[PDB]
Amino acid sequence: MDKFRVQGPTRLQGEVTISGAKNAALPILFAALLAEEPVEIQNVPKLKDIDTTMKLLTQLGTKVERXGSVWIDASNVNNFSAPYDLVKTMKASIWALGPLVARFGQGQVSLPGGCAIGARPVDLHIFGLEKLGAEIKLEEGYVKASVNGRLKGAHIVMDKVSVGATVTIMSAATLAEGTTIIENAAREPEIVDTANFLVALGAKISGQGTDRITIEGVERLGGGVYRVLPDRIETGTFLVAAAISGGKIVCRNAQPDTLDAVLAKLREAGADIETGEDWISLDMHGKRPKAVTVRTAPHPAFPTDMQAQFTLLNLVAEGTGVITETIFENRFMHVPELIRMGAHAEIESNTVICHGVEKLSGAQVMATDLRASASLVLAGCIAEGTTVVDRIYHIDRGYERIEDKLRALGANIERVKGE
Repeated sequence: MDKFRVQGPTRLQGEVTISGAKNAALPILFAALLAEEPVEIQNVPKLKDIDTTMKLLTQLGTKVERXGSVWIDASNVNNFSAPYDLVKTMKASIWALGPLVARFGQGQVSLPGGCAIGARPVDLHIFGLEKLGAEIKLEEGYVKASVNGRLKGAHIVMDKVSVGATVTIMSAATLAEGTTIIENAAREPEIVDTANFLVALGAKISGQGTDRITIEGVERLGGGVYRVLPDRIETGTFLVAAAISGGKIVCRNAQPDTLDAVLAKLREAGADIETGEDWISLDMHGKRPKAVTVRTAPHPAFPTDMQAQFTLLNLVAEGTGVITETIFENRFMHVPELIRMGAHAEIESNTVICHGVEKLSGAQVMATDLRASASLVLAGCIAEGTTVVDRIYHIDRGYERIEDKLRALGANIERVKGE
């Protein structure tokens, strides 16, 4: 089982090129199921999920290939079924649903173990599709979707903000007859990205980024070239990497505007931040971060995906800072790990009271959450001694060559195979 053996402390500084957001690449990849013409999705990170999606797309009759881009030709999609073996490791698979039913009047996606599709009293995906006119069936380990003719625009009010379902409904509504208005729409930069992708295909979408998305269905989507937006969480991870190490870092291929809350938080922590059109610079001026108050909340508020990183920040910051989760109330597995590294924290309800210490200590740590895991690698970078982060395949899944990235930042990191 791969592990990251990090030797600290090392100042993390220099430059990093931010990869495209898997979180945007994914829905865009599925959205490409709508395209009748070739589509080139640029800036797609090389991550397992992308491969799994490619494999899934191909299974559907999609002609797929990749490098920095993923080339998609969904012109001939003929199979409307995402099979078990193809979706088993990837929840994102539900994304094949809306496009399939929207474009082909039918679609189905396997529901492997752990798959909570349809488990909610109101499954947003199902709900939105249903609102669009699709008949949703939960049968034979499958979520099945069918619509006689085309989907119909609908005024859809999402009972909860759902990135996943927002993508599904927005995507599907692009081919629906009429106007679809999604209320309480997820505001994630990834939603905006997917919508913009769609628009590039000829879809009519407005409001992306706001709580209200309005899609004017079109008969067909063509193709085009679309560049996946920068990974805001990777960016944030890198910014934090410098913030917690007295470093100066320039994030290339970044999109500052997806990170308002995070950058503001960083300034609070004492970071000297500058931003350009495609870059973010973070300079600690060799300074230890100042403890900050963090409260995760739906985008554009502080992202829970940055939560562990900021916990780490607080953990080596000056002063006591509180990390509060309003999204994943128990998303604190990194804490006991960090405590083994000398961090001082109390997990109280949905919060972590962080007592910043000057220096962490290497330890053998493991967090299954990718952010927590990356946070641990970061901690190892700044910790005294050797830190072994176990199960880093988690990181591998959500970060494109974080090892290479960190190394280029000055980290003493080594991928250790097995033991």
